Amino acid sequence: PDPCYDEHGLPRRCIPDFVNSAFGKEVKVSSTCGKPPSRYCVVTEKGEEQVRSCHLCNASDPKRAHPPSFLTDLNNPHNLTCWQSDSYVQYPHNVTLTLSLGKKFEVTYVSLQFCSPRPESMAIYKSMDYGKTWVPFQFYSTQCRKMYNKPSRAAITKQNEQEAICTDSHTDVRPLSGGLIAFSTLDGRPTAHDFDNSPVLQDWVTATDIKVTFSRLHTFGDARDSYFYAVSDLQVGGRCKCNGHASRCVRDRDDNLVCDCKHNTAGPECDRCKPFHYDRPWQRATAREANECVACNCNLHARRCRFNMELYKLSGRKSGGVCLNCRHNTAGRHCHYCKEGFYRDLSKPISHRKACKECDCHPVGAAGQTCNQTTGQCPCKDGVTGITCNRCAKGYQQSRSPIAPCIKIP
Amino acid sequence: PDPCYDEHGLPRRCIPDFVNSAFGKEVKVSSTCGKPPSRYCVVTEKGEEQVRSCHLCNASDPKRAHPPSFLTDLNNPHNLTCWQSDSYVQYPHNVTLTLSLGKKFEVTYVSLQFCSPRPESMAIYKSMDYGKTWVPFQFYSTQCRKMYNKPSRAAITKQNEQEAICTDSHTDVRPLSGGLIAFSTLDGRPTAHDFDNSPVLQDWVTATDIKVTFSRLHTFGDRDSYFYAVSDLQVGGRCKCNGHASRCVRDRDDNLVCDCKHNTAGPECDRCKPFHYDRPWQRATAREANECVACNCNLHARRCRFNMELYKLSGRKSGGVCLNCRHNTAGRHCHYCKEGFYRDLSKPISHRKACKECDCHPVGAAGQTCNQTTGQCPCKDGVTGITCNRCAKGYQQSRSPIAPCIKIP
Ligand SMILES: *[C@@H]1O[C@H](CO)[C@@H](O[C@@H]2O[C@H](CO)[C@@H](O[C@@H]3O[C@H](CO[C@H]4O[C@H](CO)[C@@H](O)[C@H](O)[C@@H]4O)[C@@H](O)[C@H](O[C@H]4O[C@H](CO)[C@@H](O)[C@H](O)[C@@H]4O)[C@@H]3O)[C@H](O)[C@H]2NC(C)=O)[C@H](O)[C@H]1NC(C)=O
Ligand SMILES: *[C@@H]1O[C@H](CO)[C@@H](O[C@@H]2O[C@H](CO)[C@@H](O[C@@H]3O[C@H](CO[C@H]4O[C@H](CO)[C@@H](O)[C@H](O)[C@@H]4O)[C@@H](O)[C@H](O[C@H]4O[C@H](CO)[C@@H](O)[C@H](O)[C@@H]4O)[C@@H]3O)[C@H](O)[C@H]2NC(C)=O)[C@H](O)[C@H]1NC(C)=O
Ligand SMILES: *[C@@H]1O[C@H](CO)[C@@H](O[C@@H]2O[C@H](CO)[C@@H](O)[C@H](O)[C@H]2NC(C)=O)[C@H](O)[C@H]1NC(C)=O
Ligand SMILES: *[C@@H]1O[C@H](CO)[C@@H](O[C@@H]2O[C@H](CO)[C@@H](O)[C@H](O)[C@H]2NC(C)=O)[C@H](O)[C@H]1NC(C)=O
Ligand SMILES: *[C@@H]1O[C@H](CO)[C@@H](O)[C@H](O)[C@H]1NC(C)=O
Ligand SMILES: *[C@@H]1O[C@H](CO)[C@@H](O)[C@H](O)[C@H]1NC(C)=O
Ligand SMILES: *[C@@H]1O[C@H](CO)[C@@H](O)[C@H](O)[C@H]1NC(C)=O
Ligand SMILES: *[C@@H]1O[C@H](CO)[C@@H](O)[C@H](O)[C@H]1NC(C)=O
Repeated sequence: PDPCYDEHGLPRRCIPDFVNSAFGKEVKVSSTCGKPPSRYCVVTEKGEEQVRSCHLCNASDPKRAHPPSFLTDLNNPHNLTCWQSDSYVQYPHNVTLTLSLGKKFEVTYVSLQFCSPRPESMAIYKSMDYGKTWVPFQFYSTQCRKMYNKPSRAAITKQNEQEAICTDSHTDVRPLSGGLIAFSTLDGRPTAHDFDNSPVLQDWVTATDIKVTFSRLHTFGDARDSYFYAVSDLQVGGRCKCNGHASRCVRDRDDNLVCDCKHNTAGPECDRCKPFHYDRPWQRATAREANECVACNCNLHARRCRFNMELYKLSGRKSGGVCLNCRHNTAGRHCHYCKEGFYRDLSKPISHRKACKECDCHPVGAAGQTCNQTTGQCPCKDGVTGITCNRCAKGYQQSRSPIAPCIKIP
Repeated sequence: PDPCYDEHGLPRRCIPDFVNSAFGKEVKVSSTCGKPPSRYCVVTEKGEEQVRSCHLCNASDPKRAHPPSFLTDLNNPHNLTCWQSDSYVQYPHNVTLTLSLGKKFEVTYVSLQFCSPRPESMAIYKSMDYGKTWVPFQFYSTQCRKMYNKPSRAAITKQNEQEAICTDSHTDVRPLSGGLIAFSTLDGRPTAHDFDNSPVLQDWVTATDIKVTFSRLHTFGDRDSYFYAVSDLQVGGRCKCNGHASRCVRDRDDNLVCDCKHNTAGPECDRCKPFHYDRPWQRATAREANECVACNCNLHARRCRFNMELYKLSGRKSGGVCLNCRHNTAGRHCHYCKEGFYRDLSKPISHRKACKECDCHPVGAAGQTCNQTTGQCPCKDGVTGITCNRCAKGYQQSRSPIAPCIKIP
């Protein structure tokens, strides 16, 4: 049924399961072979020396086309799907790959599979916006300094666990094909063991759009070959960012993947609370503490509320909701009292739809039109008694005077 | 298509076709031949002189039984189905036959059949209830007075189209067998030509359960075993759906009830369906199908009610009204933002989040209530704007926690 609530329906974290992020989707790139129909040469070794094949690329030749569809497709380890670039390209030039998702995500695995050898210098980007701003992610190079002005294999400081290192490790060839690079962002971070309480890291994992640019690749020797770029498939793992408030993500009314935000949360990412849940501040539900949102109490007399920080602060960290436009002649933070003109119908429940009633005070026996809104005792004058001030008191006789009804007796 | 809807799908009055009613139904009766096996004599007129035969009845004798199925079966004019009663019985006795239906009907004609001679005295009953209360109709006897305290062949006054007349017609023998009795309720009624606008006649046709009593039979001779007998019964009708259901269907508790279309409810289409009471229920007329009509809630309620004064004061126009307005709704159609939210004019008129909060400036607006129509918040003294955020012409803004706008020279 619902994993968002525990055995006893207790609100517990419900999460979309781990899935590859890039599966079956479109990517905008810089260029690709076949326009104009291009060639590319491929060398193969044997025992002690080399032998080089070479081929051509027309995108209008489907089997000689090598689209990025070869990347998002299923990677058959027995019928590979090699995408191809235009050939003869290198630094200094941006070999740029773009990606706009439309939903903010976190990544765990970053995996690749090669049809080409592994280049030397490249970096990672990301965009927490929808394709407007872009920031890098990590660095990789042999010469971190001369090319990137970077240190080789730097340390991850605790004061900036958002450090981006550069290394020459595993930038090697072999592999000439099928190279396996599995970036794990989780590696090396000293406070990764408690990521559930690493919000800056919980921001480092925040990502909406992704960009990948290359310029440099290795050399050998020394158009014989048409050096190019090629890759067989792509897998990158992550889970849909619902802040721990939705077990999956579905489309919008305008074709947009959104969370069905539970735990009283709203927004495409459960980033905000659901409306009228302005009682305690927004938080993410934790495993030990259900940080769901919570609506305001109006005692069934209003549908809107707001919040102030001092309220929760002065509440000993307990609550801060307050209702607005308290109907049924009610008033208060919980619409929990009748305003001037009405009183509390004590017979009705504490949240009844007509719990506030006007004071039907004796227009003669009561002195005013206001009754005790707590008790309902109307304004009994000098000798007048009774709740609505109707009866005369002991030793007090009713008179037909429209002003002085009850009079003491000696 | 649906006969409940016109050529252009207009919800035209739909009617069950005229069909026989008592075909195949069971009836509990008082007594009949065969218990114990009884005898009975039958006379035949050979041209001029007389000859009387005589027979017996065992109910446990299938071919010598005389079951009431002989009345409900199809009558072969060449293989008649003569039911018979016990013999040695006559007035004064309620020789009564009853029937509990379970569905209200409208009837026009009444037909009979005979294997025995046509007797003299018999009566009619019915129930607008389910076999509990019982009321008569016309009478048939020689002495409408001495027996029924009634006049013979009375007139059908317009002022009482509920008159109960008595006549001697067709109590004769011959026929001694194969007697033919036909009755038309509308005969004599001056107001039968406008039955659709003759509600008393629309009540005069009301019938749910039927009872019929016999007493007398002619002693023509007059040593004999006298009885009563009949070959079949056919009664045509249409299932009472007020013109709002084209038929009647069986219920989940075995109840042949109207499939009430035209927004009508009740086993007879006599009432409106729940949430179908904008104008009260009425019966489909030849001029107007007077169908029921739902309440208007603009997608903002689950229950509704009605008051006639609304329809009264509407110049005969409308009157539905909703209950329990959820999802930021309130009103007769739950059709306004309550003392609370305001109207998001950009959003459609019936959205589940249509009403929008009065986001009044906690400083720049004075009160917490906005002109929920215009959303105009309480702009203070130099403040303008809907939520009262801007200062007005000639007003200097201050960061004061109370008074932002200051007049300018
Ligand atoms: C990209 O890579 C792909 C696959 O390798 C190549 O695909 C070719 O696409 C063309 C489309 O034009 C096709 O060529 C076909 O062969 C014909 C040979 O010429 C004879 O044509 C007929 C018999 O087919 C004879 O009657 C005639 O007298 C010629 O002797 C072409 O002429 C045809 O192309 C014609 O079709 C297009 C519409 O499709 C018309 O607009 C033109 O008039 C054009 O002449 C015929 O369709 C075939 O599908 C592929 N040919 C191959 C693989 O050899 C692309 O050629 C390649 N891109 C480039 C730029 O070469
Ligand atoms: C009402 O109308 C019906 C229909 O016409 C008549 O139905 C009778 O039904 C009985 C039912 O039993 C029939 O009786 C039959 O005749 C036998 C005569 O007795 C001899 O039985 C055998 C030969 O059959 C001999 O060996 C024996 O020595 C007797 O000489 C009855 O004995 C039979 O009935 C027996 O069978 C039932 C089970 O079926 C047993 O439980 C009993 O022991 C019972 O005795 C045999 O069935 C008879 O034929 C029918 N009569 C007809 C068709 O005319 C009723 O008779 C009638 N009512 C009256 C009051 O007459
Ligand atoms: C290569 O570098 C970056 C992207 O990797 C691009 O940056 C450009 O910088 C100039 C500097 O004034 C701007 O005018 C351009 O608008 C930027 N390009 C954008 C924003 O797309 C640069 O254009 C790239 N060169 C290419 C792709 O040929
Ligand atoms: C004949 O007439 C009616 C039914 O046609 C019966 O009326 C009964 O009246 C007595 C009066 O005290 C009541 O106690 C009975 O309950 C009535 N019976 C009904 C209503 O069924 C009358 O009994 C009939 N006579 C019979 C059947 O022998
Ligand atoms: C791989 O699949 C493609 C898709 O049709 C097919 O054309 C090709 O022949 C397959 N590979 C081999 C070796 O057959
Ligand atoms: C109303 O009645 C209560 C009951 O004791 C009393 O304490 C109070 O003073 C009265 N007046 C109010 C609440 O204004
Ligand atoms: C009438 O039908 C019944 C059916 O059982 C049959 O027994 C009887 O002999 C028939 N009689 C005539 C006259 O057709
Ligand atoms: C609400 O706005 C209308 C629109 O001009 C205005 O006429 C009215 O005075 C405002 N206040 C109300 C209706 O209380």
